[PDB]
Amino acid sequence: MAIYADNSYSIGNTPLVRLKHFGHNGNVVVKIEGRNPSYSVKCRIGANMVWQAEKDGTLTKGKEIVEPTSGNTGIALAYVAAARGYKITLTMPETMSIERKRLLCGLGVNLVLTEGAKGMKGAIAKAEEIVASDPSRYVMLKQFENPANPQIHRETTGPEIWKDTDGKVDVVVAGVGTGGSITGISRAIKLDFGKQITSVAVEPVESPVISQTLAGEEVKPGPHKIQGIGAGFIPKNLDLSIIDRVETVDSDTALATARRLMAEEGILAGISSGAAVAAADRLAKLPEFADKLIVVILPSSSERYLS
Amino acid sequence: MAIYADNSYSIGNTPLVRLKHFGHNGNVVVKIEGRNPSYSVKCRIGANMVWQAEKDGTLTKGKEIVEPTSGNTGIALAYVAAARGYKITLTMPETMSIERKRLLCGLGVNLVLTEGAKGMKGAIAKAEEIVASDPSRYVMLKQFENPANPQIHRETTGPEIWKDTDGKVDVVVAGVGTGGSITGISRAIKLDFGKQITSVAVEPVESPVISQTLAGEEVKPGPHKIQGIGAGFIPKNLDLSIIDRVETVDSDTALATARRLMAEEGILAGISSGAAVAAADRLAKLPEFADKLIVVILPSSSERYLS
Repeated sequence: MAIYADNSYSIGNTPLVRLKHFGHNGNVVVKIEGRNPSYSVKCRIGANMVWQAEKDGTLTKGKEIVEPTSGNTGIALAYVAAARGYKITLTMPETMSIERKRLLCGLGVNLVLTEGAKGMKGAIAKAEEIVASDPSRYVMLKQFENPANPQIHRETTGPEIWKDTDGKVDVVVAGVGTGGSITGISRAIKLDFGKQITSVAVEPVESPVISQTLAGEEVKPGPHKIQGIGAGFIPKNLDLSIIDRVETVDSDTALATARRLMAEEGILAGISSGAAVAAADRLAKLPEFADKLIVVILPSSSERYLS
Repeated sequence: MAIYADNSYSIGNTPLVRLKHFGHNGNVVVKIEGRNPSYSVKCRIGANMVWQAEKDGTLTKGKEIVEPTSGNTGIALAYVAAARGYKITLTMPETMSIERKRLLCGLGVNLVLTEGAKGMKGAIAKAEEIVASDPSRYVMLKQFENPANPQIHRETTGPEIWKDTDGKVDVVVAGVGTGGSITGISRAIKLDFGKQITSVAVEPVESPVISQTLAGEEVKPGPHKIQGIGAGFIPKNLDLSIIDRVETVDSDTALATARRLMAEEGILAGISSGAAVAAADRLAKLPEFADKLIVVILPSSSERYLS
């Protein structure tokens, strides 16, 4: 049959490509979630959070979705909302890019601009204000804590890795934003397939809150350029129990790495993709991981060389 | 196994999505070549033209690729060249967008800027000049006439349509730039699978050179905004013998249609996608095509709502 009823259903079955200038004897393979509706991993959780809300009764015909993300999740939710016919409001700082404004508005989003000076705090507060005004009408899917986030990764992303590696995957390397990808993928491979792999979270050296937490050191978030990761706290959808190792990468190296993916491998991937690869490459060049297959999530694609 | 040796190999197996606000009782299904390396159909011919040149001996290690396209084919060739380790020169008018300049340079292209005032004529002439200077060194793959163009479409795109429609496809609708997609797809379904479908070329009303030619009318190309199609002549890779029908669409409607794909279906597709859909919708709403499955190629994706 092989026909999809709407674009939300077309998520996943992402590539898997072997790198020739990273790792050791091609030990590093990279996913390419860029190959998705909306061109990011977030298409997966955008789909499943909506689907789950439907099954659960929390989202019905007539209720409206409100979230404050103006990142890849917004575009995911925007596409899904268009595909499934829901009104969405997204709240943004007024100082967000016209490109993203135009894109979200083009997708049929009711865009609500908040005070530049209040930043993301402003947008989040206003989203909660809107919901408070009529809860029976508005639904916020809360990506940092919604279980349907890691669940989609356990049911799709993880099995796809297992399947396309003939169960040979030894290591999974994934930057943490909401923590959903690493969490769901790890549960799939470790619990459902029963292979005791090494799960590796990646985070900015500028904001190493996972490493600080685990080291029992003071948590000290910080500014960084690795868009998509390093939220500055531990999300509820990051399952600390399934993480084996945490690697930090700096913004500069992440940027250089993303450039090399493009110029040396011909893969057009976002800064966070560069962060994850830089981390994977470092472990791939330890003798202990010489005979091991390392799979790296490239969360997004870049429509613009960060140059 | 399911691991790719480089990004050139990962082409194709594109979606297939059913539209809810076009056609009649979901008779229109849309491909989504946007789901490709470089985010366009051109990834297919970028891959195969290089591969074929390798097999044929025309492209070896050390020879360099030169083409004048600064459109989707360039990005395809740029990605393939990066993935396979070839030098590429692309010639462009000096007045091309910084975004595309930055993107191509980011992919490792040797970018050669030609006189704004000479336009595409300038860039094409300069590419030929470069080849003339050392033929033993430079290879121009010539997308309008290179057989490896429609060949890839016959071996992949076409079979994918056949396969994902359980052989139920009745009509194929495709805008013509080089003519490769319509040609290769039609040969596959008509000659290899033996189903006598209706093959429909689409072209701008502003530059209806296929329709003028077939009507024995004077060929009169013209300016238009439907980026990717209506080259203003009959390419050698457009096989007139496999075309059943030619539909014209205007730039305005193409633009409106691409907007509706985004807002009503949640599919982010280029202006040419809008052109092809507008044409498909019109035929889909004839009683004669009421019980027929119409498959439309969406050649590209748009990173920017044309708004």
